Amino acid sequence: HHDMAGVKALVTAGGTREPLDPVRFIGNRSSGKQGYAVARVLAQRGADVTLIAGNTAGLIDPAGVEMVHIGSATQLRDAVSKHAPDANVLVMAAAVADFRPAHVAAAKIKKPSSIDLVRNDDVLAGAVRARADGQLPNMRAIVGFAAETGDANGDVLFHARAKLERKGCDLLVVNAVDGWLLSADGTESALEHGSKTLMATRIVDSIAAFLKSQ
Amino acid sequence: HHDMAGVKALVTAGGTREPLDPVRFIGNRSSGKQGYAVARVLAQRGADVTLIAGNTAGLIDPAGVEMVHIGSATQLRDAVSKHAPDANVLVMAAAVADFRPAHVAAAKIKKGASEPSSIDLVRNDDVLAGAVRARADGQLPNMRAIVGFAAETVLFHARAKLERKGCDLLVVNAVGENRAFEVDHNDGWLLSADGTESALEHGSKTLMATRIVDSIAAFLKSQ
Ligand SMILES: Nc1ccn([C@@H]2O[C@H](COP(=O)(O)OP(=O)(O)OP(=O)(O)O)[C@@H](O)[C@H]2O)c(=O)n1
Ligand SMILES: Nc1ccn([C@@H]2O[C@H](COP(=O)(O)OP(=O)(O)OP(=O)(O)O)[C@@H](O)[C@H]2O)c(=O)n1
Ligand SMILES: O=C(c1ccc(O)cc1)c1ccc(O)c(O)c1O
Ligand SMILES: O=C(c1ccc(O)cc1)c1ccc(O)c(O)c1O
Ligand SMILES: O=C(c1ccc(O)cc1)c1ccc(O)c(O)c1O
Ligand SMILES: [Ca+2]
Ligand SMILES: [Ca+2]
Repeated sequence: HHDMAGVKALVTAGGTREPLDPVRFIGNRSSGKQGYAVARVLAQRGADVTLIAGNTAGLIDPAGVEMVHIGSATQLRDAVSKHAPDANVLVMAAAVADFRPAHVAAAKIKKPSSIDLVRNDDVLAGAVRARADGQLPNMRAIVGFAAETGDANGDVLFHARAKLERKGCDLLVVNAVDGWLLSADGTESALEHGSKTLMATRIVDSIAAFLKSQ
Repeated sequence: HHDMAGVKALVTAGGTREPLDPVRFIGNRSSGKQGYAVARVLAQRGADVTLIAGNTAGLIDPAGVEMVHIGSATQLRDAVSKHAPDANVLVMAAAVADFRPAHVAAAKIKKGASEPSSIDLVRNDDVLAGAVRARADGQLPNMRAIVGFAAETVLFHARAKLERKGCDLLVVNAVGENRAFEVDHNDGWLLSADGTESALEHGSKTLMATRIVDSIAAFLKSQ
C-alpha cells in the first residue's frame, strides 16, 4: 500500500572517501546497496525521499528520489544538516569515515612516511542531540545502522545494545557480521536474512510501526 | 586486420586498495577504463590478452580476455610476476599504490576517546621496474615490449621517468574521457625508448587505446 504518504524521508547511503590529494583517499568497502534499497522501498510506499549518497558499487539513482551526492564525511554532515529540518525520518545507512587526513593537497603528491588524522563529526549523534534540544521539531524517527561482531570484549548483542544506548536513536539496524532491529523502547527483533530489497521492507515496516505508535 | 595476431599481452588496470583493516583501505580514483580499453583493443586486433584488474567491479569484462582479479599492490605484483614470463607485451596501466599501511589490523579498528594515531606507511614494490629488472636479468625471454603509464603536470619529467623505469614505451597523460568541463592539458605523449615522441590527442578512451596499440605494433615490427 502507500502507508508512507506525506512522510519526508532523508536517507544516507554508501561509504565516504576522505581525500589525501586529488587522486588518493581513505575509503571503505560498503556498497550502499542496503541504503538505496530502503530509499527505494520508502519511495515506493509513498514517501518523498531525499537520498544522500557517497561511494557506491556503481548503483543507479532510484526512481522518484531526490539525489544528493557527496564525497567526504564532512560533506555528508553538511548535506544532512542542510536537509534535516524538512525531514520526518532520517535513515543513517551511510558508512561514514571516522577520521580524515589532517592535510589535503591540491596537486598529486609525488615521490613520505605517516598520515596524521583528525576525528570526523558523528552525524547520527548530532541529529539525536538536535532533536532532543528542540531544533528538529518535524523529526519523528532517527534510524542508525551498525555492523557488530562478538570478540574478547563482548558478544555481538552486548556490543549492539551498547551502540543503541550510546547513539540514542529510535531504531538501530544491526547486521551481525541477518541481525536485529533494536528499538529505543527495548524491543529486539531478529532481522531474517534475505535480499537487500526484502530486508529494506522489514526495516521500513519497523519504521512504520514506530511512527503509527508515536 | 589482426596486426596483433600471435601476440600474448598482459595488461594491468584499475587502482589498488591498501588495507588498514577488513573494511578500510587507502585507494585512488582510477576507474581502470583506459586499461580495459587497451585490453579490449588488443583482443579486437588478434592478441591473446590476460587482464589483471584492481578496483574495477563496475566495469564489463572485455570479450575474449582472461580476467585476473587482485586487491592490493602486493597481490598485483605477485600476479604480474606469475603471468609475465608467458607474455610478449606488458602494459602497466594500473594506478598502483605507492605505499601501504605498515600494519593491517585484524579486527575493525574501534574509535576511542584517545587522539587518533597516525597511519604509518611503507613503500610498495615498483612492479614495472621489477618486470624491467627481470627482463634485463634473463627471466623474460618472450617479453618484447614493456609499456608504462605516467601522469605528469611535461616532456621534461616524461623523458626522465622513461629512463628511470627503463620500459620500452611510456604513455604520458592518457587521462580523462574527453568529458565536458575536464581541462584538456594537451599533455598527452607516446614516448618510445628508441627516440620517438608522438602527441596523444585527448579523445575517447578508445581512440587513446587505438593510438597506444598502434605504437606497440610499430615498436614490435621495428624489431
Ligand atoms: N562519523 C559518523 C560515524 C558514524 N555515523 C553513523 O552512526 C551509525 C553507527 O556507525 P558505527 O560505525 O557502527 O559506529 P561508531 O560509533 O562510529 O563506532 P565504531 O566504529 O567504533 O564501532 C551509522 O548509522 C553511521 O551512519 C555517523 O553518523 N557519523
Ligand atoms: N608500485 C608501483 C607504482 C607504479 N607502477 C607503475 O609505474 C608506472 C608509473 O607510475 P608512477 O606514477 O611513475 O609512480 P612513481 O614512479 O612512484 O611516481 P609518482 O610518484 O609520480 O607516482 C605505471 O605504469 C604504474 O603501473 C608500478 O608498477 N608499481
Ligand atoms: O582508524 C583508522 C586507522 C588508523 C590507523 C591505522 O593503521 C588503520 C586505520 C581510520 C583511518 C581513516 C579513516 O577514514 C577511518 O574511518 C579510520 O577508522
Ligand atoms: O602519497 C601518499 C601520501 C603521503 C602523505 C600524505 O599526507 C598523503 C598521501 C600515499 C599515502 C598512502 C598510500 O597508500 C599511498 O599509495 C600513497 O601514495
Ligand atoms: O617487482 C617484482 C616483479 C615484477 C615483475 C616481474 O615480472 C617479476 C618481479 C617483485 C616480485 C617479487 C618480489 O618479492 C619483489 O620484491 C619484487 O620487486
Ligand atoms: Ca564507525
Ligand atoms: Ca604512483
